[PDB]
Amino acid sequence: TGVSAEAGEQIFWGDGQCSTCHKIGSSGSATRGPDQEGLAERAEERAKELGLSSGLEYLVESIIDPEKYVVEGFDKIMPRVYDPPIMLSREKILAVLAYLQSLGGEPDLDAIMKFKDKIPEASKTKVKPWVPPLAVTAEEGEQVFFDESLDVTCGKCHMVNGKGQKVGPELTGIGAIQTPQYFVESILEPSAVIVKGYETVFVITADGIPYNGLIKSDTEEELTLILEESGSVEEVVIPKDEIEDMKKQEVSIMPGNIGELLSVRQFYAVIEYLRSLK
Ligand code: HEC
Ligand code: HEC
Ligand SMILES: [Ca+2]
Ligand SMILES: [Ca+2]
Ligand SMILES: [Ca+2]
Ligand SMILES: [Ca+2]
Ligand SMILES: [Ca+2]
Repeated sequence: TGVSAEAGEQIFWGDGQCSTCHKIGSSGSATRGPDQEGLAERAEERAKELGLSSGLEYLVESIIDPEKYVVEGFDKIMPRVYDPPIMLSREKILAVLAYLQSLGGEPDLDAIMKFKDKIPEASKTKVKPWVPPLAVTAEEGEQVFFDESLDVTCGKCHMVNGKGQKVGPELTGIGAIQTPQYFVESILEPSAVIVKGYETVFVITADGIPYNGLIKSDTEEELTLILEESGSVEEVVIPKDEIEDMKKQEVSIMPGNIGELLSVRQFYAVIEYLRSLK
């Protein structure tokens, strides 16, 4: 579809998967990444701060090297879309760049095209295929995921296609977005990345009772937290009137000992399951 901003808009809201994480003002509802309304103008500001040549160069860097600069308030969750699974072609990334420049600015197609030699070609990805050291299947991993008899049951906290229970984020479709490496890190190092909105907060009530957990809901009169302990979850409803302090923290309520609770086989099975959630 070429390299125009109109083509980039279809890709951003389509095969580029950008809108599964990024909203744009009132269009879309995703929150894993920042709202991209006015991105073009704050790209100029980032480029100034980071000593880059132009806002566009910052936009390029944000795609080709998402880890190189991490927007305040977010963790290293953005994938390299020219790598699997997304495997976004080079012409499509050039189009997306044109769309990003349109978010509060004007696309500059000549200037975008000079960056073509910096955009990796998806077909030429260097990522090695994922081959687990054991034969496992996604179906086997689905069984593990929802197995209430185990010492950890992903389904107690995650929903997939209407099955499971909501504590952490819904995992439907994450296999089309994320890498096996991200699944490994998510399972064995759960606080390395905290999905936006699923932070733990420390609450102290006026009476001096502590509650530490994630926010399920937040009304004018009630704060409902989900607490975790030894793989179990429980809700507490805290009157807003009685809250003395509330501080966000960097621990995830996802258990930190899953490497002790899953076998090697179960672990690689679950990963095959996540990869399959397209
Ligand atoms: C969820 C897994 C995401 C995907 C899919 C996309 N993005 Fe993303 N992006 C995400 C986060 C959490 C952040 C902030 C952390 C960081 O890496 O800086 C970003 C950031 C950007 C930016 C910079 C925004 C800024 O305010 O400076 C850009 C320009 C950007 N992302 C572009 C972008 C594109 C074009 C995507 C589809 C090809 C895309 N992102 C997907 C999370 C996620
Ligand atoms: C409740 C006590 C949980 C259990 C049991 C499991 N997970 Fe979890 N997970 C939970 C939360 C609150 C979050 C968000 C905060 C964070 O740690 O990032 C997550 C996150 C994930 C992710 C990242 C999702 C994303 O959108 O990027 C993954 C891939 C994930 N969790 C996988 C996973 C697996 C495979 C589990 C069973 C072995 C599992 N989780 C259990 C809370 C809880
Ligand atoms: Ca970045
Ligand atoms: Ca995590
Ligand atoms: Ca009140
Ligand atoms: Ca706890
Ligand atoms: Ca209790």
